[PDB]
Amino acid sequence: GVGNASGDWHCDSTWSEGHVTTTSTRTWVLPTYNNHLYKRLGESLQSNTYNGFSTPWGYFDFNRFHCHFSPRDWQRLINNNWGMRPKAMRVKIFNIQVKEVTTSNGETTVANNLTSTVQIFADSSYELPYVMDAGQEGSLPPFPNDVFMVPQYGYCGLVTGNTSQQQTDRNAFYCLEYFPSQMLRTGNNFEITYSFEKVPFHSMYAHSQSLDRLMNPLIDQYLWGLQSTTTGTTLNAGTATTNFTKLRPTNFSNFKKNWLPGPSIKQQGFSKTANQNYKIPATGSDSLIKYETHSTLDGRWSALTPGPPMATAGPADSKFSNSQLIFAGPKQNGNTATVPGTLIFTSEEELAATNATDTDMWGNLPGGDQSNSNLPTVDRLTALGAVPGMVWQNRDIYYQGPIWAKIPHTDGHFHPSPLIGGFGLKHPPPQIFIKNTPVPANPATTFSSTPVNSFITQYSTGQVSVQIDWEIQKERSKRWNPEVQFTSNYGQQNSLLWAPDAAGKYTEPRAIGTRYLTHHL
Amino acid sequence: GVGNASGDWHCDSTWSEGHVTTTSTRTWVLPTYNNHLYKRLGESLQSNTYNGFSTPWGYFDFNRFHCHFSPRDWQRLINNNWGMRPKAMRVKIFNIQVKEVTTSNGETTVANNLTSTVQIFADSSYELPYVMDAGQEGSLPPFPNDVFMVPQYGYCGLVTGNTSQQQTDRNAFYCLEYFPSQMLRTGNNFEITYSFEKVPFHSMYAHSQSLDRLMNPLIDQYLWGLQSTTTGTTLNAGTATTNFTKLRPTNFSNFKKNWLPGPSIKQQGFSKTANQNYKIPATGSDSLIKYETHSTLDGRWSALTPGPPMATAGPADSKFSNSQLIFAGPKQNGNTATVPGTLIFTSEEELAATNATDTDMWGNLPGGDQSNSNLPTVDRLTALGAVPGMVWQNRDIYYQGPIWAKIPHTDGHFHPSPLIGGFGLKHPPPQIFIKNTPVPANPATTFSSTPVNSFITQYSTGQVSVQIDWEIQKERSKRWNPEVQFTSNYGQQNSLLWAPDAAGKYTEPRAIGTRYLTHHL
Amino acid sequence: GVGNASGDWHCDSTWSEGHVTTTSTRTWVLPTYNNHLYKRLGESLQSNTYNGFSTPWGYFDFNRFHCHFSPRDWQRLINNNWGMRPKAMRVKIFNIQVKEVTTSNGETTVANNLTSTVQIFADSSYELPYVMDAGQEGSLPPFPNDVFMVPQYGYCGLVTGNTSQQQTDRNAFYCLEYFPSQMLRTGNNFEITYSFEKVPFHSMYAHSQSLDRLMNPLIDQYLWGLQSTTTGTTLNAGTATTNFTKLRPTNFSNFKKNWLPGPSIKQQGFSKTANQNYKIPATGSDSLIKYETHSTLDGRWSALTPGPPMATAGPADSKFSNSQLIFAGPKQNGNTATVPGTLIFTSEEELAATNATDTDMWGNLPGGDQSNSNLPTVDRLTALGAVPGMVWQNRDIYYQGPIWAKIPHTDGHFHPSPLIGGFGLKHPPPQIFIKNTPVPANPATTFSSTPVNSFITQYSTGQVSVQIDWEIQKERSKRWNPEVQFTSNYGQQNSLLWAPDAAGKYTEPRAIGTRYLTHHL
Ligand SMILES: [Mg+2]
Ligand SMILES: [Mg+2]
Ligand SMILES: [Mg+2]
Ligand SMILES: [Mg+2]
Ligand SMILES: [Mg+2]
Ligand SMILES: [Mg+2]
Repeated sequence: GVGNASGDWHCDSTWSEGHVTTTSTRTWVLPTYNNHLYKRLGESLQSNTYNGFSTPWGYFDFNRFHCHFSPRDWQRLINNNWGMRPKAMRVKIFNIQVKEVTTSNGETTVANNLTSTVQIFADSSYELPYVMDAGQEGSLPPFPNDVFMVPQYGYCGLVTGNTSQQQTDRNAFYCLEYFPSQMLRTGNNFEITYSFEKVPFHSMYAHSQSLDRLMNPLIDQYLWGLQSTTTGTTLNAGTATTNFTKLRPTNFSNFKKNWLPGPSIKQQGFSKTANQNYKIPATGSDSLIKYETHSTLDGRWSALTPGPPMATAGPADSKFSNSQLIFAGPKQNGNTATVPGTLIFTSEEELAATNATDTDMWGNLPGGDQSNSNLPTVDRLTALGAVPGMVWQNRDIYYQGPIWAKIPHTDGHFHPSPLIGGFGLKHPPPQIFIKNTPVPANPATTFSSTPVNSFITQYSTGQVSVQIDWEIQKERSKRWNPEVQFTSNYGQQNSLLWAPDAAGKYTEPRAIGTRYLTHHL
Repeated sequence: GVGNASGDWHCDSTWSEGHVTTTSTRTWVLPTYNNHLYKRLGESLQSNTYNGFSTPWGYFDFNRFHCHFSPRDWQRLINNNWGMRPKAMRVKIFNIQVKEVTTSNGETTVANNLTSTVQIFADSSYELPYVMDAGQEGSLPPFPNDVFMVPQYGYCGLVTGNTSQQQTDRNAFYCLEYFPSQMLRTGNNFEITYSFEKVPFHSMYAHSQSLDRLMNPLIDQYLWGLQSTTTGTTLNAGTATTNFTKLRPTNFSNFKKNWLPGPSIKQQGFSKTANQNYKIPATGSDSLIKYETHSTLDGRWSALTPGPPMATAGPADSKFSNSQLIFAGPKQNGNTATVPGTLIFTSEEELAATNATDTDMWGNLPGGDQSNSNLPTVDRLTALGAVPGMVWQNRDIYYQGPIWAKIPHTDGHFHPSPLIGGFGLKHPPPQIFIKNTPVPANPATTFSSTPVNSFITQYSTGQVSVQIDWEIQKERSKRWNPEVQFTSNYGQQNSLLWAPDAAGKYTEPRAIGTRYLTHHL
Repeated sequence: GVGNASGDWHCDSTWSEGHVTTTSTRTWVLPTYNNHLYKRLGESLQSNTYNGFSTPWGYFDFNRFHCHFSPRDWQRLINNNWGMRPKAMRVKIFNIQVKEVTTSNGETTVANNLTSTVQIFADSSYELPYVMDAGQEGSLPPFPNDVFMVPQYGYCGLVTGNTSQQQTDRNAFYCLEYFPSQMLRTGNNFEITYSFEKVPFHSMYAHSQSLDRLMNPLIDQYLWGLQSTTTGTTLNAGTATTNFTKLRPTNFSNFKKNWLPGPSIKQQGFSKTANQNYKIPATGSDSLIKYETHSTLDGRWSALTPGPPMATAGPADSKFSNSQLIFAGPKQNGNTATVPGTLIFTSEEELAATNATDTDMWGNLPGGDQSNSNLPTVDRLTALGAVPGMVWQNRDIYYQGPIWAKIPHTDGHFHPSPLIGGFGLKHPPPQIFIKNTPVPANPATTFSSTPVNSFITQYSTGQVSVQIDWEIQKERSKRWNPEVQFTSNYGQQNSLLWAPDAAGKYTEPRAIGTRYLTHHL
């Protein structure tokens, strides 16, 4: 009822053998969006052209690791386990409070509206465009004490061509009121359980072996290969002779191998040092999107980012590329920056053990056929798809990164591991929608068929609990020497990091991946 | 109670074999009508003369197809089925909220009145004048997100003569408080179930055969007929001779037939092009009602419209008549128009397969008896009632048209299919009345027998759910070639049709009938 | 629910054989602390340097005897029992009322917020820094009619060095939202039971025997000892001779004894008479902390106070030291005083029966080896730790003093009896935290990922009950003559002491220990 709480606060984590359960509770605030309306969106902006609808609904997003793990819990996870994956999820929305806002001569006053409801439903059949996996804001804040605003639900429709936002007969419009939903007054609560499909464990380890060094460095191969086609050390000089050799130690680059580095697409490398880059504007015919690796879908350019899993530059190197995820640093509050130091660069350098380098190339190959009179040019293999015998590691997941992505509803897909990182799921955690039910204001006393457009101003607030059961696999290495471990090593600090400062503001100072432990190939 | 919702939101449609259930929930707002009073209505206006009462009650109207079907659901229905009819209905009124309005120096303020009630009863015995089947506004809005105002209940009484509104001893007055009703506070809800009597399936198909072409075009008839009464090709010329002939192919117009086109009454045809019509004023002795086909009841004229089912002009033709239903187009907000393009014209052209044409005539017949010296005039059969051997198709139902009508309580009726379209029912879905119970304002401290006339200003709001079970009959044609199908074919549109626009306004762009599929005779 | 009390008032004490149960109910008021935030604390102040966090949480403190005993009950306890210890505890928090505060042009107005909650949890696993045992304010007021403010929870972190407040990687941050907590609306209550570990009985008696007088004063010892090394009464004079003697009566100071006075550390003695002390400033290089006995931890000075149990000066003597607990007298409202008469001095003079004197020394010992030509200096034993054969009594507990302390979580500890007095417990009564759940104010209608920082002003209030079962051991003395008893002996008083005065203010006029009864060694 009114004077009885419909749920309690729960924010712990229980570790067991092969399992860990996270529990997170936060307070949310839901305003009335679009003034209770559905607005048709759309704008012709060349490669940025889009169309769709903004809805009056809000939705819950739990798609970031820091929503579920405290920094210390993340450390417990990554320093001791080789793998992890989500198993189950339970969500609760309770302690609903609908507030009525009234304006007067001076300030505005808020009051409880005990009879008003909010509507809530989970799109458990995936009938609505899924947007919880687009690397966007709106997830539960990392800090348990923070109160967040429920994000407004909106979706994009089919864009035809690369110049007009105009919709065709294929474009769909989805009305969310057209779905069944629970109506909740201040005493009611909402709950939903979900199970994850079996997904592979994320690999929480860096490789301690290189793909091109899997042989016994003490033994020769029983395989032979061409060593040279002339005597000497000079090109186009010496005596022509087919010099063959048994492949033996210290000539590892020429050993016959069973496996190849995974697929790759060359990205453009930029320096964190301004004057080290070519001057390329943000807009115009020569905008940056042009000089950045990009895919073309229906004439529209889409920057390749982060792109396929590739080895990148170290997080502290002077260079970076679109293959690297960049987060706002602890002192970054705006939405633009000219100083890279205010941002947090992630890195996939551990991938150099099996994956090709993002700003380099997969390799080289002949530009033609050689002969005693023709030396072919050495062509660059800047892009290469799946070839039999290739192996690769997916990119890493981050503490402040996404957890899952919905695998697109298509006939074909190659290695459905979301490129921003995480778990590709056919049936991901369902989107949960919430909306403040409209309450008509004082009506006219004469009938009118015109739809009511006068409403009492309201907003709701409540709590949301999310519990995730995770399956983990402990590292079982036989390595003798100490491993690398994520450790607090900031030294002397005026204000303890990973903690609210003197003013009470909580910020995340660094990006934490999951690859400290190692594993051989 | 107060802090517990008395119902949930439900707006889906479940399709099965031979059945489809629609569920629709909307938010309503009920003001206090007539200031809690019953007012005797009446006005002497010649053929428009009327009398009756306006009541302080409101009522629920679910009598339009778009209240139950989304446009896509309507398409699923009409492209795949030959017939449909309502089977059952369930209505729920819940989440009642009574608001108290108070005025001050500045703006007015609204507040919840937790102890106030609303009264609700269904006229399940049909003791009150039925008005839910008069093609009037007040039904649930087509769009699930729209909030509507509950229409005020009023009824007409017996009009005597064609000049005075004066009532006679036969006139009835109905007091709705004189009925038992449920009283509901914020925690209470109201429910009612209803079953439809067996009614014929509406025919959702156009005929692919003509009534005058039901013969084998390759065979002669064994019947003979008079071919001419003279030799030659000129009238009143040649040699008198009774020329008889066996009725054979390519003389189909003279074949002996078993059936005739249905009854018909000639309507007047008007052009959508202004200068193509005769100038006829709206009022005066020469008003339009005079030149339009009209019936006369007790001296009062009543335009024949839509009138008996007849073949009309195509919806895009330059002409129309009173036989065609006209709806306001998507950009029509006013109540008058001089440009037909802002309106939506429906058509019954598919009826030309069995029904006579509305602006033409049923046929021709002799003005007298012919002889060797007298050629009778060719009289026109502009009106003709039921004749043995006639067959006809009823007019079509529309997405935005009415569903049922109450068959008048009379001794006789011919083919009780409502002329505006739909299902004629003896016992239609009952009218559900709702009213805000009056709450007396501060009384005098001295007794007075005078009826209280000071009330606290109030209004209520809540939700209403309507579920209809429909029986459908799938088309089972042996036709080889593709059928006509209702399809989204608007091409490129700045704003997707059948969807809210950029400002959030939802409008219906076209009228959708149910006759795309075909059936032979 | 709302109109039903969630608990009753209970403030009695039930005495039985070997047991007494105290029950105390008080009304509390909880404001919003830190504006719902966690603030990182810290300040470089040499030996006063500290760092930590203030939390938005409040907590309940029951750690003072006068919270549970009325003065008369304390008298019943101390005049009849030799020992007492806590056995069990039960706490209830009920009749929660959340108030919403609104400001206007004139005065501010308060209103009930029936849907708001408060969060409550007990740190039953001791995962949070324990601060209920630091001799600090915030406990239930001694007077049953007094309404108190719930103290704000804050904790100190590790201080490194003695000059900077800077935190290191070892510093911990604890988020209390990270714990599971009960959420309570106006109808809910919170309860918790606790059992005390077996602890020794506090000794509520003074010794009627001296440690150096445990022999039969009528009998000689069969042990001999050196009486002198010369003839006569003058030092360095007479005839050298080893004079031995059987140890007999009236030479008790030289009797061989089995036990020694307990450990001790010399404290500095100051006069209550200003001009009798040396002039030492509060701050500077020559501050008082310098001339007061102090321990040094990581370079920081910490005054030895109260320090190890030692015999002090009588409570009315002209001198005192840091070994004595000082409370504010009945007329002391400020936080500073120059007149000792406004303060209440406690005393541990009864400890002179077995413990060394605080401002004196444990004893004396030779500064070297003596001979016929060298008389060693008489060195002072100002500090001495545990030596085999030592015995001592702990300091006394007071009516207005602390009950328990948490024994530090360490590998080693010597005699874990808290120095301020009371019971040392490994698992003390758990800290109970309470906080007003934040209620977001009117939000923007456009989504923002920024954490909400606009809240409705609130505060809560309710009742708290605390019941403690105490185990007591009756004195069973064979003493013939009357014992000393704590008695009301204030004589004629304009306003009865231990009672509210004419203005209604309640104050405690004296400190009451527990040592009136006696016991032999
Ligand atoms: Mg987040
Ligand atoms: Mg698909
Ligand atoms: Mg409608
Ligand atoms: Mg009748
Ligand atoms: Mg106290
Ligand atoms: Mg410890």
